[PDB]
Amino acid sequence: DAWEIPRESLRLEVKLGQGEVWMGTWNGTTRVAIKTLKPTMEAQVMKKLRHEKLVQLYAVVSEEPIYIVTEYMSKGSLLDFLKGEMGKYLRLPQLVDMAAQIASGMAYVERMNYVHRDLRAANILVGENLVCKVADFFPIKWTAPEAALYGRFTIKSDVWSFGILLTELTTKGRVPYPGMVNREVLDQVERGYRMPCPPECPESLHDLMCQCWRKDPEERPTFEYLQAFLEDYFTSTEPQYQPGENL
Ligand SMILES: C=CC(=O)N1CC[C@H](n2nc(C#Cc3cc(OC)cc(OC)c3)c3c(N)ncnc32)C1
Repeated sequence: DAWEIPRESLRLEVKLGQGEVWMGTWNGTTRVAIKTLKPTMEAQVMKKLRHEKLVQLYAVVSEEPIYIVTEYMSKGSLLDFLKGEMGKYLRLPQLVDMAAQIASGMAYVERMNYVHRDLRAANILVGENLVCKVADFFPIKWTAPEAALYGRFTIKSDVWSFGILLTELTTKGRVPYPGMVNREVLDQVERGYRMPCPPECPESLHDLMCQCWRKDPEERPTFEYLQAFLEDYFTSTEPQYQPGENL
């Protein structure tokens, strides 16, 4: 109830998505993102979870029409950012740094004993200075098989999805498993298949993806390990990295 805000304190300026979400002004002073719920149905979670790489809730209005006020992320979704005009310029150091920020946020989710259940670039927001924050808004291609088949949604299954998100980073937003329909992916991931090394992407990084894609959930690394691994990627793992045409 301390999060409650008067309806007149919000100005909805630019519509962004559609269950809409707007760019707006709160107290005529603050740039904010406003998500609208149409008069379906909440975010007790967002009031507890506070972390540098979790996008923060600012205020709420509880009675229909409901409005969720969160901080503004100037670059939109990471999927849009990677696919858009900035993709051409991102190289591995940039992409690995974003992946470390996401792992960092997810490691906070790991410490809090929460699960995301839907980690992928579409649910990562990007801000100024390549800041990336994980955000909570049929994703078989991103879902760990034991979660997709039996509903075991662990932080372990989120790790599997981080592994897939690393593929989105290194292909600059391309859908994983190119040319495979949903049923084709389920069947082949159980037969042991996994995405190959993306072009120009070091084998050290692809190996990290494979640790994320281990069939045994308890064998995949923690987010604490992933965060640390990516934060020193270019000193401990690829000290010889030389820029390329795309990575
Ligand atoms: C479906 C819309 C969608 O995916 N996007 C991505 C960009 C845009 N969007 N969407 C934003 C959002 C949001 C959001 C709204 C929420 O209300 C529960 C909860 C939540 O968990 C983090 C995130 C957003 C933002 N905060 N700042 C800038 N742009 C934002 C619309």
